[PDB]
Amino acid sequence: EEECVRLYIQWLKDGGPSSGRPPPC
Repeated sequence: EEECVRLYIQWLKDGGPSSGRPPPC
């Protein structure tokens, strides 16, 4: 159950490890 990933992939959608933030999940 990818709960964190959902909040994560959002980070990913932003740019992930190149978005400004570090990952949530």
